[PDB]
Amino acid sequence: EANIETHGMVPMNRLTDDPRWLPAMSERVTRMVQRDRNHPSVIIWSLGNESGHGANHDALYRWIKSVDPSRPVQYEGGGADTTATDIICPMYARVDEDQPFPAVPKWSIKKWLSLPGETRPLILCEYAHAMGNSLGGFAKYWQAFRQYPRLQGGFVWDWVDQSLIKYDENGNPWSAYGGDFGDTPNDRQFCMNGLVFADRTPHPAL
Amino acid sequence: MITDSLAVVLQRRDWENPGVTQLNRLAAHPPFASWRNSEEARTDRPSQQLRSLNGEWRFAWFPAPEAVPESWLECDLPEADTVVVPSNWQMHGYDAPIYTNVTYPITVNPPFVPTENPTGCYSLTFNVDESWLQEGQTRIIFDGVNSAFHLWCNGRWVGYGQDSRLPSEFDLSAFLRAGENRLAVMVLRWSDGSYLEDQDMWRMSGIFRDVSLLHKPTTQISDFHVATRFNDDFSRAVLEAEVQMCGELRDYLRVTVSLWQGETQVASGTAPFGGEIIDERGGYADRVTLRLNVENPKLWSAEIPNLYRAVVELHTADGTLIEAEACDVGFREVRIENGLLLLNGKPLLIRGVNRHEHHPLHGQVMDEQTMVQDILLMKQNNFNAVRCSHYPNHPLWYTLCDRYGLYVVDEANIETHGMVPMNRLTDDPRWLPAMSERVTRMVQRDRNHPSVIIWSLGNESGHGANHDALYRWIKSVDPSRPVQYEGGGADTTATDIICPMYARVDEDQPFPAVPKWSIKKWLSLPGETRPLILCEYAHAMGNSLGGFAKYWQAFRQYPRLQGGFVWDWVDQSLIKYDENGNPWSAYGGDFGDTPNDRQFCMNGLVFADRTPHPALTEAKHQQQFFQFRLSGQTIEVTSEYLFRHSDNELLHWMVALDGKPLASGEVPLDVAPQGKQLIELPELPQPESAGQLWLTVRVVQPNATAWSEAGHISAWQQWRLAENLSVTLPAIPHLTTSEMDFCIELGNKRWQFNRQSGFLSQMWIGDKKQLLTPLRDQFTRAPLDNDIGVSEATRIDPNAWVERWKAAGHYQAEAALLQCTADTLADAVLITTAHAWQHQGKTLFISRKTYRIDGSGQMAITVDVEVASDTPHPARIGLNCQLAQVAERVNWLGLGPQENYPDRLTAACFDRWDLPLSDMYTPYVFPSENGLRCGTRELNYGPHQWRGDFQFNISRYSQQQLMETSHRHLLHAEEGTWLNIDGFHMGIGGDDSWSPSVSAELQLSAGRYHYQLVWC
Amino acid sequence: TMITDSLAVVLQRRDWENPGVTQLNRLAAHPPFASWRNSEEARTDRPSQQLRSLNGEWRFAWFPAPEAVPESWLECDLPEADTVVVPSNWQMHGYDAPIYTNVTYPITVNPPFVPTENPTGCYSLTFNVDESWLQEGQTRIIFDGVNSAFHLWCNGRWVGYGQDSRLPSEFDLSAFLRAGENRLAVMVLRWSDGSYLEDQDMWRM
Ligand SMILES: [Mg+2]
Ligand SMILES: [Mg+2]
Ligand SMILES: [Mg+2]
Ligand SMILES: [Mg+2]
Ligand code: NA
Ligand code: NA
Ligand code: NA
Ligand code: NA
Repeated sequence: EANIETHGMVPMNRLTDDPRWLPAMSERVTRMVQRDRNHPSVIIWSLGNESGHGANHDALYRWIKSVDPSRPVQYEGGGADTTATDIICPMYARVDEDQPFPAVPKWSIKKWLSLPGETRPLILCEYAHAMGNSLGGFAKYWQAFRQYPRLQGGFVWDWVDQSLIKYDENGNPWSAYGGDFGDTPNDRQFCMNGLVFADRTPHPAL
Repeated sequence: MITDSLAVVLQRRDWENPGVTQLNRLAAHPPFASWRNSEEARTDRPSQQLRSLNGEWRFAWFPAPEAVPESWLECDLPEADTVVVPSNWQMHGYDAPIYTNVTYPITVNPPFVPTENPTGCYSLTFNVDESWLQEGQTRIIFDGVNSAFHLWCNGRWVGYGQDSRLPSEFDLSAFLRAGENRLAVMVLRWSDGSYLEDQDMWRMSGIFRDVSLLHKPTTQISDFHVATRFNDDFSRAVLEAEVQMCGELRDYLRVTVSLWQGETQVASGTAPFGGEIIDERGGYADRVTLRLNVENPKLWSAEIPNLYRAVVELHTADGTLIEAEACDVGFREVRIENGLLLLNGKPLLIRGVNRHEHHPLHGQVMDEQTMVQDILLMKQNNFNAVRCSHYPNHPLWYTLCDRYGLYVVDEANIETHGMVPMNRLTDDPRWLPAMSERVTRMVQRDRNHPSVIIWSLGNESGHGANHDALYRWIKSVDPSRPVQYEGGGADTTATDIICPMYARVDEDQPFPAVPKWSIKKWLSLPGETRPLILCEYAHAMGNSLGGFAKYWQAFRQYPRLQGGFVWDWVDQSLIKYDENGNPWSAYGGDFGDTPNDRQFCMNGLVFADRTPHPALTEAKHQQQFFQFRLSGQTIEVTSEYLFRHSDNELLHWMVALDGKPLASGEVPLDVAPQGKQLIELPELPQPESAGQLWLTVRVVQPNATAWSEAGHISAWQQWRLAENLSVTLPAIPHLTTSEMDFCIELGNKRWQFNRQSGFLSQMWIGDKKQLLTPLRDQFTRAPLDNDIGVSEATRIDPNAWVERWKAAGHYQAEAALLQCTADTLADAVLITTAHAWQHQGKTLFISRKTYRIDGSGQMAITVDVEVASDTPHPARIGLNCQLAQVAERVNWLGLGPQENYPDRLTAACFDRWDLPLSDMYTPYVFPSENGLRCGTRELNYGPHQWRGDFQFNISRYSQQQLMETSHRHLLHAEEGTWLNIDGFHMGIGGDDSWSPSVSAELQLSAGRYHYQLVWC
Repeated sequence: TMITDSLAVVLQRRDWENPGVTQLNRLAAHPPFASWRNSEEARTDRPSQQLRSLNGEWRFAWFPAPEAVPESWLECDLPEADTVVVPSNWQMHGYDAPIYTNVTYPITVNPPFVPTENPTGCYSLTFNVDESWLQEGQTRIIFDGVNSAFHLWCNGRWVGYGQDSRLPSEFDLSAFLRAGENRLAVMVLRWSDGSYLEDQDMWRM
């Protein structure tokens, strides 16, 4: 994945639809492709994460397809099925229930496969958010994956908790999350979504 | 202060860095004027907020940027001169302009440029009103600077900027003071951007476009796009207006968009700011989209350029106007459907031409008067489209094309022709930012102009991944126009249109990696579905445009061949002055310029001062919008117009025996677009006198238009009607023979045949001689530019026609007499001669002639010529003599009135023509063979008459002098008048000027030739 | 030549608040290279003597803003600089707090400007170069990752600038190095215009 994410813009594509930011985005994509194109383990290029959909994304998708046609390109931006992706790659789309949001609906993956004119494979870039005591309904995803040929799986969110170690007055270490360092406005325990603890001890959901 | 100094500013060498293409430059936008009154914006009055800085500036030239003294930043140098801006400093003698075609004018080592980098220092001292500095924002706009510059205001460094053909704008609000202000501009001739500006043109520099100051309010319109959508039959249209604002959002702000058709408002819309939901994060708060419904809109096209006026008002809820902008709106839809380029649902036929911005006196500075003259001439010669040759043009050009009706191809300023392998930069991701700037800024500037129908990604830069990226970017941002690009074989993935350069009609050109198929074959290659429009064809170098009619036959026959753009409109010649002060036209190398490409800068259909070449009439004839068919005695007229009825058209017809007119008439034209009208001629006369009858028709526009005067002839055609072969029939000339001459008398005429040479050496009328040079065979012509055909000045070609002719010895062949015999018939004298032209013992041609002098004084000449099959086919077969007389007028019965060649005679008409002797010479800047008239049955010079079926030219310059003289101003008239009469003449070619291009059937490849001439 | 290497000149053009300038004097990207002078060593992937790791002990000093850095840092190590291990995040040594934010940017949103209170980390390393390296060929320094933008000095001379935090930045040091002892100075800025493209849901260090 290229190092591009503009989640905090309003709208999300304010920078990625602006030609003045095209040089910086292009550097971030082209330098990654130049560095990593010889590795056999790399099977898919990704254009970034949560930056809306802008013309810069279409330009960089076409650039990658021109320079390295041996790997498909994916991108979850404005709706996960735009012209800048070879793979429908929704984030947290549910198995059977639709989530109609304006301009970027999250269809159920089964329904998504058969929308008129849609022929691409579907691989979820993020699913089964593993926050704390979680991963309920995982078996439904995997039943769906095995039943449908064009549902080719997904990537769980995510591997390891992002907790940091602090020490008490006795010097006993303890795991800290957002806000425990006095940090400017924070998002508390949402930094811990892992299947394993920060020291790589498994959670039960694993 | 230390960081504003030259030592610091120049240290980073921003002009040798592809990563830095500008510093502190504002975003691109459509043209703004910042009207504070809605009526003024609607009527397009001059705005008081837009102030022109054009005028007198101070200028100083330096050999390198390091040579500039630090005092220039605070006060004007004593040695600075005063010059007019805009201008190129090469047109003032500070350093030489350079004409190079492909090879870069500097050593190829990107991104570095030579240390000897000529530098132009411009300074202007001006005054600013206090109201401008009290509120709002003041920006300076440089429409064009070649090729990179640094900007200082009042001694403080402002910004940098690179691209030479697009505007650069900088915010001056924090730098200006009340009263007197000084700007300092340091302009560099070479930069890393020069590597992307390798176009085939004169290389100049300076502030060559307008400079202005614009004042805007703090809360302002920053951008607006207009888009039009239609229903199936174009009865309903929706005008899509998206407006963007800068400043502070307030709830009381509103945007009004009103559409005006001349004087009446046809639609209007008002809304507060805040767009539709875009994504998970919401929508644009600082944008508003206005939708306007238009009933039965008038559609824009080149034939009928209907325009609306759109006014965008930023105002408060109470009704107080803050700022207004405006643009011309044309309702038209361009799309490719099923392999055809359609405009408003109809397939286009492109009658285009490539046009550089060039003025012989001011170089590359463009003005409104020259642009208007160019547009008028193009429309008067049946062109309906123009290709901006390899860079964006002056902003007024698109407005004029909108108003007068021309389709425009807008090209980004990218050309890397001089790289090896030509895509070295365009396949490199490090150059992607600079190319992207050059494309995206042009699209942002020009996307609202209805005349722009196609985007182009540049010219001759190979094919790289950067091209694919930018193609996709344009398709994403502006899907209303197709994108084309020729580089890398003309049919790559970065083009919607197959756009080859100089592809031939029927002959393939198989180059290894980028073959040039014939266009007909190209259309049907497996898997190919796109339309084909040639971006360059029919190279118009000098005496050229042979074979043009073949291109236009192909265009009309094949639906997916939708036309092309001729190369090119105007010669790129510059004016120099001799020691007497007489101006003359100069081309490459005439300024001492570093390696140059000589006369290849002159490929125009018109001279640099906009005087037409003869090829322009051939172009006008082949491109005409009415086509004619004759099936006795009915003329069928077919309109090639797509949208307009023939309401300003009158058909004149005439029948002549020699002209000598016999009958004529007038019929109004009433034909629908792509329709047909049958015109029944009245009973045509049937004279019993011998001769060929000719029917000529012409379409005349009786009413003046915005681009033409009353009586303009737009189309014509001619046919042969009926022939009556002459079946009728007509003192004894005295022959005196001496060992040196055969001499014949008849009354007061005498002919002298030199027995040693075997040629007619002298003719007498009374006691006055008629010849300065004997009458002899001629097999050569002064080589045309197509004959020389050597693109680069250093790349010699042994396959060029002139090289083959030289190597075979055609220009040095010596005539050897084989026979010279005289006999006295019952009523005539018969002279028989034979000659052989030989080169190092090889016989090239053999000529056998009979001269028959009868009792009526006429000399009948019969010529039979044999050409060796292994020699290159000769340029001409004919006769040549220098006449003693110099007469004032030339009168002939044949094709005319203009110069025409066997390759280029479809526009000439058979009639009786009379012209001054000066009109019989076409003054091409590089002298060559010129002024031929084909299909001639009779020629009248002063006392003489020649009759037969021949081609002739007649002038004061011999073929040898034209061959040996490199500039037209160095030609000197000879003592008498040179006459060439040819039985046969080779074609001129013109598909390109760097390879042989004369089709096989216009070559003199027959083994034997015969022609007959009567001299009375 | 010295005036243009100074902090005043180098920092005057605020390259970290400019989306048009993402690097200065940075070399082209390429797949990983080791420059083996023996084919067997390359085949068996032995350590190469031409690739030298500078990881270890560096001198570090924290500043609240880039303007607060004294000009003496460019020629000699500051008395108040500590010794830290590299690679490392300076938030894991107590110099300033790490910030965890999911969506909302950690700075005020106004692309491309960043706050004037821009925490700055000054790294310096004193090292030695073999004469054979400086006799021929080309010597480059490779920064696998720097968060989030930095200016580079070698022996008091300004070398270059780089932004993207997750990809390597390489600079040619052939013209800047001398025989024997050499000093590198790296000024690392926490926020830059590139931070606007790095709004991932993770700890900001
Ligand atoms: Mg530059
Ligand atoms: Mg070229
Ligand atoms: Mg920057
Ligand atoms: Mg996110
Ligand atoms: Na499956
Ligand atoms: Na999270
Ligand atoms: Na056609
Ligand atoms: Na040319």
